[PDB]
Amino acid sequence: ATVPDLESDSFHVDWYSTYAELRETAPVTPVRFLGQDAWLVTGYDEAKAALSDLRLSSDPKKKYPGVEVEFPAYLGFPEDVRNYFATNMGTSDPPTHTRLRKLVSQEFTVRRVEAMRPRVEQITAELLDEVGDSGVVDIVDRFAHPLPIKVICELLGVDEAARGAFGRWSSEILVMDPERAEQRGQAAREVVNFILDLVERRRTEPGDDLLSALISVQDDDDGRLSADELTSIALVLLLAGFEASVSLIGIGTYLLLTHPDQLALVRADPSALPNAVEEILRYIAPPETTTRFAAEEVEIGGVAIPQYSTVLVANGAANRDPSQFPDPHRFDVTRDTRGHLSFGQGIHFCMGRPLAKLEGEVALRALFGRFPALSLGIDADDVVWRRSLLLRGIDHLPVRLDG
Ligand code: HEM
Ligand SMILES: CC[C@H]1OC(=O)[C@H](C)[C@@H](O)[C@H](C)[C@@H](O)[C@@H](C)C[C@@H](C)C(=O)[C@H](C)[C@@H](O)[C@H]1C
Repeated sequence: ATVPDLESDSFHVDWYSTYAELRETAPVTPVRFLGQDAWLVTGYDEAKAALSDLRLSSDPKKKYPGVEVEFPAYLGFPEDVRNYFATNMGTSDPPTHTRLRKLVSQEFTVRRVEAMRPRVEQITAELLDEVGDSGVVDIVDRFAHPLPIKVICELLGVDEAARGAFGRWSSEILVMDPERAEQRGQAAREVVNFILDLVERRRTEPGDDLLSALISVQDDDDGRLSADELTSIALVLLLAGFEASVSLIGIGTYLLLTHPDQLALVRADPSALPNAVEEILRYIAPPETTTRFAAEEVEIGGVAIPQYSTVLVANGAANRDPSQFPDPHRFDVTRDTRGHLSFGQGIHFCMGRPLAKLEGEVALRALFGRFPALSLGIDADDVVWRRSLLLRGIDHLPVRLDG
């Protein structure tokens, strides 16, 4: 037959049309990606079922007989650094996942996030102060990007002389291009080194930050985080703590700008903003694809996925399933967004949801309330989308502030 290769332009040029075509044909279809055979789940029910099925592991460190487990997101990562990226809750299965998440939840709380609101609002104001009030500016470089980074650095205790650097590393890690596999693996080692230093200096000079707190956190029945776990969790909190938020702000800005009717709605009714954020995530999900490994044979949507298969749950395609979201291709800030899979589903549900919504709301509100004449500086069709199934986004978005 003819198997699709996720590396083709069909998955990067009007891709939601390609997911649509695949879905109606087969909601669970075999594909080729990065040289391996995998299974792409495009249907809503099938995707939701797969995330809820624990036979589909999240752990890339598990060893099986005559099997070489290879998650495409670790393309080019040496084993030592791979292990540093994969010893946290998102790369663990129960009961390991259970205690890891339990320990972290004790400190990464809603109270701590809420206590950050005035700071987030303060940082937003400042960045907007610096862009001016006329002409064209790169809203990503000048706003969408710095904001989440400054917020996460304060939450984690990352000081001035450290920030920015990781910015360039993370960019490399976001794309999975076999040609640049060694550069990708190189950037990965850089972040691992940076984190090792961060953690060490934090053990020596403790503060009020989340990292310090996770260092002394302990539970009577679950004990505490080991050095490796602490190091890996710190690493993922830093990276996952800002990247997806950059995508939310930037994609969100592009969408409101391109949907005047929807933007006006938000301007008129600020209470319609929280749901606009949820509709932004549903419309174009940043984590377009999440990976799972079939430890056992699993039947999804009538299809029997062979044991030891790599399954790619297309969260983004699922959010566009007609049977779940009527007229899914219509960006509507007023629609019911309940059930979208952008924050996950099941035991690995997004822990940072509270912070992500806070950032998206505060940021978009400020941006648009500050520049009532804001518009795109390029034709909508010219916007360049990040070519990644791992974390979709816009790296350059020129806007005109005054009009
Ligand atoms: C727009 C924002 C965000 C989106 C779209 C997003 C999306 C997701 C998704 C899809 C998952 C599930 C992964 C899976 O099933 O394998 C997840 C997990 C997670 N997210 Fe978020 N996330 C966002 C922001 C954040 C932030 C701000 C933080 C941290 C401060 C965060 C921390 C995490 C963590 C640690 C997990 C793993 C939880 C677990 O494995 O049990 N996320 N996120
Ligand atoms: C290099 C692979 C890793 O990617 C990243 O850290 C990316 C920079 C993040 O943006 C990812 C995509 C997040 O936004 C969340 C969706 C998932 C995250 C919290 C995980 O737990 C997950 C295991 C993740 O660490 C890996 C996919």
